[PDB]
Amino acid sequence: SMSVKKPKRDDSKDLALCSMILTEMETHEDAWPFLLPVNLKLVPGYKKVIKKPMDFSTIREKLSSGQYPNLETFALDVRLVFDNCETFNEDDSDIGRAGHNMRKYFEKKWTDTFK
Repeated sequence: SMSVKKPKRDDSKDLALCSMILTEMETHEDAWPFLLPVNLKLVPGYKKVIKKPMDFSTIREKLSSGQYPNLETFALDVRLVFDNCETFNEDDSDIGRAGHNMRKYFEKKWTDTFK
């Protein structure tokens, strides 16, 4: 509360470490469905169904331009990518499996780096 603060957690490396995680996600062999924004002109249903589209290139640009106020808003956009994938894609499809694999991959890097 006013003039009463928990000890300061060192966040000075957070930007660098989120950038490293994001590099690892970008270079994973199963990243291909997620590298660029889904083409809203060419994929029926996507625009109407997926209210907040998100992809790794968009996260990379946000990260590079100071549009993440903290590491939790970064994690929210990464999880949005996988939540959108599960919304639109069957679990037993190449894309559906890719999205589960990538979410698993991310969540391990996230825990190991920050928790």
